[PDB]
Amino acid sequence: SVTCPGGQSTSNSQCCVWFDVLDDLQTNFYQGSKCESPVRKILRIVFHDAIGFSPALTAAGQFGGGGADGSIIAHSNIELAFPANGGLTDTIEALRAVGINHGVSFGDLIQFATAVGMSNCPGSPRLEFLTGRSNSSQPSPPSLIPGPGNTVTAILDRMGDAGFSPDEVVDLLAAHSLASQEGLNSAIFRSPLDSTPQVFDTQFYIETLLKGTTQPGPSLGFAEELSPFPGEFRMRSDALLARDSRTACRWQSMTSSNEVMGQRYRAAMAKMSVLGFDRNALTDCSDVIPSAVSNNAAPVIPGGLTVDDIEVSCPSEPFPEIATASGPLPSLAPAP
Ligand code: HEM
Ligand SMILES: *[C@@H]1O[C@H](CO)[C@@H](O[C@@H]2O[C@H](CO)[C@@H](O)[C@H](O)[C@H]2NC(C)=O)[C@H](O)[C@H]1NC(C)=O
Ligand SMILES: [C-]#N
Ligand SMILES: [Ca+2]
Ligand SMILES: [Ca+2]
Repeated sequence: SVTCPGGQSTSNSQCCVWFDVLDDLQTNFYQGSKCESPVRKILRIVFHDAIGFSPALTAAGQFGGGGADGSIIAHSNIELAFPANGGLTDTIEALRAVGINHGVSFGDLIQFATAVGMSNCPGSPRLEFLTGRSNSSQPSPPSLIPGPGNTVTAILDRMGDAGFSPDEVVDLLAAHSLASQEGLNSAIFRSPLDSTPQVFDTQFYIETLLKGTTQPGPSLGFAEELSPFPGEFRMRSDALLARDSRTACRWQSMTSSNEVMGQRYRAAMAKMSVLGFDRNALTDCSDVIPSAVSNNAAPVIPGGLTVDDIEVSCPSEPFPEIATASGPLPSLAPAP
């Protein structure tokens, strides 16, 4: 039955080329299956590629975007001039060469490199992987990517038009548990957004809820807020979504269980991966994606801070009992 040339077993013949681009990506792009900047840049790329999809523009007679079509690569010349797409050129070129070398569509390649990159980071779920997205695309319309200075109403409207409920917006943001910034405050290049930029865990939701106390760099960058300890960066949209009444209870529910956060994120990502497509027209090659090593650490409020330091914002659910750590306040090293 379907055995690929390397001897692995798969559900369908269309999955066999993906074992070759898996080896190439792990050896080259990911520098030996690491969870470092290439993974974090691909997570920004999959979001910026898939979110260029607007039913409302379609409704007004305009081209609304093809969704998860690989247009950020095929039309990088126009899409990388967009405000939200800075610091992506080097990663886009590396992906372009891999797609051209293996003959796979750009939209599929981005979805595949996201599932593979996440499997290198401890604690990650196994993301679904579908193949078959057409390689033909048109440039994404401008202004469809949420920005860090946007209000929560603006973010929810944009994300809602794409098809996500407020809960799913919070779920999608679990990707900032493997994140840093490079272009908002370049004076503190690669300052992490949570204390474990290499572990897919709940720390991001916990730490954005702590009182902003520290300015991590010499001045404040675009859309920068005070953070809870040296080296951590906090952006305004994350601070505001953590505290807004429309998203606060879902944000709070993501703090205590890595297992719940991961299933929620996996479901929201599978929805995002087929924006602009019919998933029933695609082939499932999820079995090509390897398992990530498990994360054995429990959620904690870092460095001696307690529940008295988190600004509880969900009025109906008491904040979950999370462990405390005995120590001085941490100072975070740049994300690798
Ligand atoms: C809801 C709106 C969101 C906003 C406003 C937002 C905004 C940003 C900004 C401004 C940065 C810093 C980039 C830099 O200066 O280098 C960032 C980083 C990042 N974002 Fe988002 N983000 C959002 C949602 C998401 C989603 C849904 C994902 C993907 C599933 C994502 C994944 C990442 C990752 C992994 C990084 C880190 C990149 C790195 O370390 O180089 N973001 N985001
Ligand atoms: C997907 O479409 C893109 C064009 O949008 C193709 O990319 C070009 O590929 C040729 C070689 O085949 C390169 O010399 C060009 O530089 C590429 N252009 C861009 C903008 O990347 C790509 O080959 C197509 N892939 C498949 C499998 O059809
Ligand atoms: C994140 N963009
Ligand atoms: Ca796109
Ligand atoms: Ca983390």
